[PDB]
Amino acid sequence: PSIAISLCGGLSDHREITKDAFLEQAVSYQQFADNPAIIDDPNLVVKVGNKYYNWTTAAPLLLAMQAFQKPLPKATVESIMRDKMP
Amino acid sequence: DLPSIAISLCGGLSDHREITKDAFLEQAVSYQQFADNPAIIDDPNLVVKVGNKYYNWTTAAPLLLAMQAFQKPLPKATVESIMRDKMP
Ligand SMILES: [Cl-]
Ligand SMILES: [Cl-]
Ligand SMILES: [Cl-]
Ligand SMILES: [Cl-]
Ligand SMILES: [Cl-]
Ligand SMILES: [Cl-]
Ligand SMILES: [Cl-]
Ligand SMILES: [Cl-]
Ligand SMILES: [Cl-]
Ligand SMILES: [Cl-]
Ligand SMILES: [Cl-]
Ligand SMILES: [Zn+2]
Ligand SMILES: [Zn+2]
Ligand SMILES: [Zn+2]
Ligand SMILES: [Zn+2]
Ligand SMILES: [Zn+2]
Ligand SMILES: [Zn+2]
Ligand SMILES: [Zn+2]
Ligand SMILES: [Zn+2]
Repeated sequence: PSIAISLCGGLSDHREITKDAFLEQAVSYQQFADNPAIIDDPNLVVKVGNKYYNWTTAAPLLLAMQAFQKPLPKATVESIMRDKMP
Repeated sequence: DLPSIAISLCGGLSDHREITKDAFLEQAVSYQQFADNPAIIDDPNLVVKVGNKYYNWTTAAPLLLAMQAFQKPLPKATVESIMRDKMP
């Protein structure tokens, strides 16, 4: 899946993330390299495919894809979102 | 192109013990183990191997995000600074 990060926010207010708002505050590589603490920003949104996650939800999804070269099961993702999404 | 990642619950980084190949692999986390317990990511004993080096989760997290989101690892000088801030 395509993956990107942005500081648009809106997840904790359960706001729908629009492509336009996401892109207006997308984080570039150099920007993240200059300030890696961005990973802890409350407004950080992670785009994974068509969905938008907070970092706490995206982290296991992402860790699994790189460590095992395949996504987690569908039932696992549902459980992570249930546990971790705002 | 991206470096390989493995995870283990061998621990030892925060006591500054040397991470041995045997200790890492004997307690390596498998796909089904992580799929059954994704909270392992918060386990205090989690060690993340990135290429040749061993990190705790707090250090590995930005490395992992940069690789996935930008499809390239962070610069080496950046990783060194993350280590100073986040390694135990
Ligand atoms: Cl912000
Ligand atoms: Cl379903
Ligand atoms: Cl279902
Ligand atoms: Cl979870
Ligand atoms: Cl949980
Ligand atoms: Cl240990
Ligand atoms: Cl534990
Ligand atoms: Cl445990
Ligand atoms: Cl443990
Ligand atoms: Cl120390
Ligand atoms: Cl210490
Ligand atoms: Zn902020
Ligand atoms: Zn389902
Ligand atoms: Zn959980
Ligand atoms: Zn100890
Ligand atoms: Zn444990
Ligand atoms: Zn250096
Ligand atoms: Zn820092
Ligand atoms: Zn220490």
